[PDB]
Amino acid sequence: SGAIYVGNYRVVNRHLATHNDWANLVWEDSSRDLLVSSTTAQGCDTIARCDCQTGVYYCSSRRKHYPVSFSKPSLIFVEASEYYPARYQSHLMLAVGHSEPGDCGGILRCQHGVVGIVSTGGNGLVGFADVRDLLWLDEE
Ligand SMILES: CSc1ccccc1CC(=O)N1CCC[C@@H]1c1cnc[nH]1
Ligand SMILES: [Zn+2]
Repeated sequence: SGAIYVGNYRVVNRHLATHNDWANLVWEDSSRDLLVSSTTAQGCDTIARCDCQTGVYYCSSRRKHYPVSFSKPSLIFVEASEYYPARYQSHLMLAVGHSEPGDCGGILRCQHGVVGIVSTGGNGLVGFADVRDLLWLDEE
């Protein structure tokens, strides 16, 4: 579990969104596994606006933050789960790192701020849904 709190927005994995998220929806995209809802309080996270390929992510199944090198956001074939069958996930970046079921949400950050959140993985991989192209998170 986990979310990004920027301005009056809450960014979560679409598959973990609650009823309150759907009842206060701003934007959602199933191909990216992202959903954004509105919040009453202002958040403290800052979004990175950059093309970094090195950063640090939080792994809840190890209670640890790990430094990683990650790929540029791309369209990659991901296999099935209980929440999704097998499909092209867009705007996804991959790194070598431990992940297991439950870690979806954890933040990936670079020197500029938040880059994205944990979405997929396995086999010593961990994927992350990028949010650096969502410029509107910085305003209104
Ligand atoms: C870090 S998640 C993970 C890590 C190691 C192994 C398996 C997972 C589960 C997983 O990938 N899930 C469950 C919802 C999203 C994603 C998914 C993508 N497309 C279908 N399933
Ligand atoms: Zn950066």
